[PDB]
Formats: sequence, C-alpha cells, structure tokens
Amino acid sequence: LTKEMKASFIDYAMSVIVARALPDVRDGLKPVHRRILYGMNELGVTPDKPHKKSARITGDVMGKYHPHGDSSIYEAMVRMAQWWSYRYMLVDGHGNFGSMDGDSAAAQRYTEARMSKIALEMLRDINKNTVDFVDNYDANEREPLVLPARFPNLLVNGATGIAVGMATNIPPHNLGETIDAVKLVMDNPEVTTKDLMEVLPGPDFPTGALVMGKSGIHKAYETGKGSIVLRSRTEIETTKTGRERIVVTEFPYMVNKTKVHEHIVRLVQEKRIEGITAVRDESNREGVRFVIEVKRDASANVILNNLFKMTQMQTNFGFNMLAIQNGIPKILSLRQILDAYIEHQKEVVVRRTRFDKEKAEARAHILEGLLIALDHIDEVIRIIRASETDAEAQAELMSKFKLSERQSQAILDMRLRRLTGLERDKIQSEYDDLLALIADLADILAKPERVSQIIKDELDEVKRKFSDKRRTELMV
Amino acid sequence: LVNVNLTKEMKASFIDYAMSVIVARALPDVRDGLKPVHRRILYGMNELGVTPDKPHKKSARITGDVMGKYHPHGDSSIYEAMVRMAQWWSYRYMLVDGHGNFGSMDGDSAAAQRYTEARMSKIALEMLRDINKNTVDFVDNYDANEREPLVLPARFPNLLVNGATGIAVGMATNIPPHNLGETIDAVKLVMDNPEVTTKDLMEVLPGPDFPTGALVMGKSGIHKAYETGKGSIVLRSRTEIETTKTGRERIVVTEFPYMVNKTKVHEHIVRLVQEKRIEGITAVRDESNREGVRFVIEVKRDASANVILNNLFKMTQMQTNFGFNMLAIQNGIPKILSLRQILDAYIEHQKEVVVRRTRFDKEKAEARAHILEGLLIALDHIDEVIRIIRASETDAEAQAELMSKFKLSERQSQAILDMRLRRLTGLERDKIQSEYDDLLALIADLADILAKPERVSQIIKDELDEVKRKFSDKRRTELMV
Repeated sequence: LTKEMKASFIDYAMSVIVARALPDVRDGLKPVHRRILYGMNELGVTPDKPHKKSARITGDVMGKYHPHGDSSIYEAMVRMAQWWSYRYMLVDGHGNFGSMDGDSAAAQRYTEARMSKIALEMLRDINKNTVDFVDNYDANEREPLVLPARFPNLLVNGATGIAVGMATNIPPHNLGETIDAVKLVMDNPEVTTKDLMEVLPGPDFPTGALVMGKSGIHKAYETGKGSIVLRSRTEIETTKTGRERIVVTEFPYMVNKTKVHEHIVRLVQEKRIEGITAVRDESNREGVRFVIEVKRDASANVILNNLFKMTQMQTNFGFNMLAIQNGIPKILSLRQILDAYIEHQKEVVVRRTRFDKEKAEARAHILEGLLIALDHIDEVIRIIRASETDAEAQAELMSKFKLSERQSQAILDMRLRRLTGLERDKIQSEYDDLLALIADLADILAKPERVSQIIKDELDEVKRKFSDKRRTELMV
Repeated sequence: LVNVNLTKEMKASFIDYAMSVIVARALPDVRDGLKPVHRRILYGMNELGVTPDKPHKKSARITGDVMGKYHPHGDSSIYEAMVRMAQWWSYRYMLVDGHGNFGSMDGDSAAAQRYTEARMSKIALEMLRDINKNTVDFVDNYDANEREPLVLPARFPNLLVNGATGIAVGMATNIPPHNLGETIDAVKLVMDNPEVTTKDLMEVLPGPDFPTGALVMGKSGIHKAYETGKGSIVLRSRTEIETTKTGRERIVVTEFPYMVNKTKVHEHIVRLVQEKRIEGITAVRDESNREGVRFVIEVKRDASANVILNNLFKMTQMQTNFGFNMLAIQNGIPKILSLRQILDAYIEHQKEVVVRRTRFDKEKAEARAHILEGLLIALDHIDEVIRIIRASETDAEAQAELMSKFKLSERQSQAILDMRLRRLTGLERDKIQSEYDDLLALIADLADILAKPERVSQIIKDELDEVKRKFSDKRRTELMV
C-alpha cells in the first residue's frame, strides 16, 4: 500500500530525473540530444550533401518517442544550435537562431541542419556491437541508452540543470587541454590537482569573461562546490575631449545586453549620475562594441564598481557540479570523469577488438575451406559425377575432408572461373595476412598499454584534424 | 535493482513525488478549482483565437497542437477532459460545443477521436481576457522558452458553482454544484453588506443544485455542509403514481439524482424481479425518451404501490445518499473553507484584478500623455526649433538643446523630431490637444477610481447583472424538509 506508493514515488522520480535532469557520466549527453544524434546518424545523409530544411527528421524522432511536446524537441535542436551558449559544435545549420539577445525564431522547419563534423567521428562504431540497446515502447525499433565517445563532452560543454532536487552548473573547457589531461592521467595514475591546474589553466566560454579568483577554482575542482567571478571586459581609453571611455567586449555568461542596459538606464534615471548620456552599444556583428563614455568630473572606475554591484558586469557564478551514474547522483571531482571516460573507452576498444576477431576468424574459417578445396579438385569433381544431390555431395565432402556445412556449400559455390592456380596463391596470401592480423589482435588483447596507445592514436587523429585556443581571456 | 543508498534524495524525490501528484490531478484551487489541463485547454483555445463566431474545427489537431506547445504528457486525461467539458449533462455549465458521438448518459462513452470536431462556448469571453492585463506569472517549457500561466483569473465565481472531481490523489474532496442567480444575489449582499450572517444568506441560497433536477428532503445536512462541507444528504427522483383508463396504477419517474445510469438500474430491476424480493411489478418499459425522458414501471392491482415506492427509496439505488467534501487548497497548502471565505478570496482577487488592469491602462495613458506633451511642446516654439535643426548637427546636440530649452526626455525629443508636414494643420494640432485633454480626463477618472474602492464593487455588480441578464438561470431541482 504505502510501501507501493513509495515504490511509485521512487520509480517515477527516477523516471523524471533520468528523463530531463542531468545525463550520464558516461556521455554527458542528455537522452533527448542522444536520440537527436542517433536519428540524425540514422538519417545516413552526409554533411557533405547540403543540410536539409525539414521537420521530417523531428517527425521520425516523435515516431521514435512521444514526449510532452515535440516543440521541446525543436527547442533542443535550437539550443544545440546556440553556439553563443553551448560550445563547438553540434548543428550544421543555416536558418534563424539568433544570439544571446532575446531572439525568437518561430520558423521551425524552415531552418536547415544536418550532421556535424564532430558528430561524424564522435559516434562511429555502431556497426561493431559496442553499445547495448533497448526496444522502444513502439516495439518496432531499438535505441541505445549510452553512446561511444571520442572525448569527454562533459568538460567540453557544461550543464545548466533544473532544481528537481537541485540544479547544476558545469563550466565548459578546451579541446586540447582536455586531450592533455587525458594524456596526463594516462601516463600517471598519481597526478595531483596542481597537475590539473597545469593541463587545465581554467574553464572557458564561447564568449569570454574574467575569473579573478583562484581558491574558488581550487574548491571547484576538488569539492565540486564554489562560486566564481564572471566579469565583463573593461578597456579604458581616451576621448579626444577628455572622457574616460569604457569599451566592453566580454560579459558574464547567460547575460543578455538588453535588460542590463535597461536597468542601467533605470539606475541613471533614479536620482544618480545622469550626465552619462553616452551609451554606444551597437555594431556587434563584427564582435562586441559595448561602449559607454563617462561624463566629465566623474571617474570611470566608480561607475564600474557600481555596475559590478549591479551584478551584471561582475557576477558570482556558482557551481553545483553533480552527476548521474549507476542510477545515483554524485558530487563531482576529477579522477571520476577521467577514470570513467578511460574505462568506457577501454570497454569500447576491447569489444571492438572482440568483434573484429569474430569477423576475422569467420573469414579465416572460410579461407581454410577455400585453400583445402584448392588443394585437390579433380577427384572431388569425379566423385560429384558419381552423385546427383547436393546432400549427397555434402556427405561425399564429409567423407573426403574435414569441412563445415558452410565450408562445403561455399566450395559448392565455385564456377569454372574458380579453377585457376594464381587465385590459389592470392587466397593463400590473404589467408596468411588474416592469420597475421588475428595474431596481432590476440597479442594486442594480451597488452594493456596498447589500448592506451590506440586512444593516443584517436587523440592525435582529432588533434591533427582540430584544435582550439583559449578565447576566454582569464586573468587571476 | 534500486541500490539507492542516500535517504536524503529519496525523501526529497518523495516530497516532489507527493506534491507533484497533488499538483497534477484535480485540485480545489483559489481561482478556478480546475485541473491544470483545463487551463491548458482554455489558454490554447484563447490564444489560437478559435471563437464560436468562426465555424467548427477538427479538434484532435488542436489537441496535438496544445500537446506540442506543452509537455509530452499522456493523451488519456487530455481527451478525457476534452470530452468532459463538452458533456452538456454532466457539468452544469457549457464550455465546449462538440459535434460528434458521445453517448447520452447511459454508460457508453463514445470516443471517436477521428470525429473530434468542435467549438467552445461563449462563457470564456466572461472568463478571461488577459491579453494586455498584467495578471499572472508564466512558466517556460521547451528548453524553457514559451509561456504558461499559473492560475485562471476571472471576474466570476462560476467554477465555484460548477463542481469538482479531485478524490483519489491524497485525501478526497469535491465541489457540489449550485445554480448562479441566487449565488449572484447572496454575493452582492455580502458586497454591499460586509457583516451579514450565514442563515440569512441561506435564506438567499437554496440547496445544492443538480442538472437533472432532484428532489431534496431535509435541511440539517444543509446546515452542516454550508458550514463545514461534510455529510451526506438524501435525494429522491420525481416519481408519481398515475391511473390508466382501466384504473391500473403506474410508477412514472422523470429523472434521477447525480451519477445514475438508466441501464444499470434497469438491470438491477430485472434482478429484483428474478431475486423475488419485490412483488406486483408487471411492466418495465422505456420508450420515446429523446423528446423527453420517460421510464415507466407498471404494477398490478392490490399491491400498495406507495409502499413499493418506499421500498424503492429504501433498498434501490434510486435513493441517493449524496455526500459532500470541500477540503480547499489556497496557495498549495490544503485548507477548508466556509461559503463566506470563498467569496472573500474572490473579492480580494477582484480587487487585485481591477487595480492591476487600471494600472496597465494608467501606464498606457501616461506614455501616450508624454507623447502628446512632446507634441504640444513642439507646437509651442516651432520656428525656434526650426532654427535649432538648421543649426545643430547630431542626436546629442539636438537632445542637449531640446532638454536645455524644454526639459524633456530623449524619446520625447525624438518623437518631436519625427513630425512631418502633413501633421502641421491647425485642425490636427487642436485634435492632438483635444485627445490630449480626453486622456487627461481618463487619467483623472482612473485616479478617482483609485480614490474609492467601492466603484469596483459597483461595476462588478453591474456586469454581474449583465451576465445574469444574458444568462437567466431558472431552477430545475426541488427542496423539501
């Protein structure tokens, strides 16, 4: 009764939290977005072909699952097109998406998008039985609960959760810095937090800010709790008539210019400094030109500290930094993200190795049958002439030599083009090649460090392909 | 399986579980008593502009539209409430004007989802008009973007008089219905007389009403339930003995009390025949029921038919023990109200409604007033400002000189600067002056309404009388002691 009500409470709370709160540690990818990328990979249409303008994709998404609104699925599409909010990059698109401005793109299917470049190598190896699957409620198609990865996007894109019990802030980071962190933890299981300070000088943004504190960053990467400073960029230049002109490019994150400017107008117009009727905040299609000019007989820095007291040019940005794994939430630190991603990639690589051994040893068994057929042929021909049935021919071949049923029938699959001797040598050559590759994979399976070397290989692949610098200029 | 070790998150998720199951299904709200899905239906029908003025529309499309504008919640209760607020007989008042297949009142809920073609009723025009009306906070949904209102404000305690169905969630409650006219009467008496007694409004208020038309006996339960909302009362069907041309008698019913099937009770009658626990009964017949409900039991002579009617309202389900439970919720926390306190919260809600509407209109008039202030100040010293624009260069110089000469703001100065020759006739100058003073008179009128609170009460009573004129409410039930 009340225990069953508690069971309903527990199970339904798990349903809501695993539905729309923080995703798994293993991916950092929410299942809405997971199914977006899975169905867009299963569109099959390459990003090389010009990216499409349709709600047919989202119609197949809603055929895959019924939410409490596919407008929310389109919101997920658009929020993954928010490069100014969520970093590089998940949408190859063309249509209206705006900026961090207060933009409303009601043109839903009229936007264009398809697969993105990072998604291509990000979600390979589906054909290698790497990830498990579950059936939908529609009992017709399957879906994976997690994904294979080529980086911890956990660190690449942060989290802005909701307070089902409590929300979660997770800051973004840099590509190559994360690669160096992976290499560091790979080479040493004995790293420190100063090591993390080295390979990660600090969390960054697609826009940029200033984070002056140090021990808040320290408690952030250790305890998982703490708040930081997000500060706008400040440039003090000289007006030709003597005004301390303020140029602003960076901002605190999730801070529109519009309502901040309106409250600045209000604070001017509530019996305060009114001679600052100089707000040249435009031309922001080349960058950000947020320029004011402080009036005469007034210093810029006092108005700067007053707008920092307005909590919009300098903001205490907190961090909750929680996660979901094994059905439980967790307070975060590193060597957890790190070791989790490491052992996940270990799973992926080793299971890929097992599947490749499956294909290779199956084809090796085939070429065994091929070479044993191509040893002695004409006696088999003449005994086939003493038969009239492929079942009789199968029994004859079982009397002749040791084969499989598949092997016997594949040897039956031989026209007269198969009756040469050069192709015997070719099958023998690829047979020895395949045996060498099988022995290579077996020796790799008897090698722990070789897995890490393959991880280094894929890291160097994506590092030659792409890199990124710290656009977020942070002084401490 | 579970393996969840932290009891704290179990408790927090359990509190969210309990309160969310509360919030989800039907609740005794402050302002509508409704399900939130009802609010969703109404707000979607309003902001799509689907009037009963315009013709009918396929409504499952509208259902999917609202479902996609809102959360991916399940279709079942959605289509259920879609039917329920279109059922004319169940809810006392008309909301949704369907067109298809429903089943009348006899246990056949026709659910033709393909045939879902409908409109609404004309009472939402009295219910809510918050387009410009700064009333209610909004919550955002699809990556947290699109509005959804918290409550359903109104000028009307109609949904007090409708009735509620919120039972199986935690504890049980409902709202039994009344009619509207004497409700308007007793409400207006509390309005003009803030210190009245209960029973003198029971002199104004008849029994709790029913759409079929019920025979009510007794008033002690009325005394208990108008105060404390608890107790069952007795209800009987309009049932008569009628003589033939032969002298044979007939039990003729007209209707039944609330939540009664014809057919299940008819099967129970056939039971009572084969149960052999009631005699005399010969004919159990029912015809021509669509011009008017006519079910007839017919009994042989020498049977004491009125004693058989007594046996009906003892043992059969024709007798109704209709119970009340009105256990309120005011801002989340569960409460319980008297009939006064309901209308009190209604009064102070109307206070905030008309005050905030008046302040929105005030800011309309103030902004347009600053506009026309700038226009008339531009009309004051025209040729000086002509010399100003012939002299100066920039926006800053123009705003500096206009603020130095006339002490106006920047938007006012630019709206001055946006004046073309075709608005320079003295005709339109004095039309600007005329409409300016018109808006001044409207500002003074709204400040006078801000001076005294009882004008709100008077206008409310006026439009209550307008609604009672367009919506005359005769009675259908019957009260006895």
